[PDB]
Amino acid sequence: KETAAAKFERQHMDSSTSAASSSNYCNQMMKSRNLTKDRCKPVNTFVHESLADVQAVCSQKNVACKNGQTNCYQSYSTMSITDCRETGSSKYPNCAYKTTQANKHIIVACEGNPYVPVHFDASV
Repeated sequence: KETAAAKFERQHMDSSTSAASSSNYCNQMMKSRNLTKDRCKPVNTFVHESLADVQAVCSQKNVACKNGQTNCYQSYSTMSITDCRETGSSKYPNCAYKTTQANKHIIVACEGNPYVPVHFDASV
């Protein structure tokens, strides 16, 4: 089955662009990454950084996750991200999203050996 680490890459990483380039970014990416196959995922964030820089967050500032777990880490630097949020016209299978650009610190949960991101917790 797909590993948690691979699922994080598929759901959250987009090293191929520096920022969202149009209002359609989320619509296209949510579909292409298979995030709308079974239902419209309501929210998602994409990170426009190298994979190595995001993996490195697991060695940065340890913080509590939103749900209280203690395997979360906050990046020391801000990163280029895109927030995708379902719009009012979204209706499966025609899932529709608003694209918002941001530059924020990321918080991820890490697991494993090698110890890598498996969950995107928040941006701050």
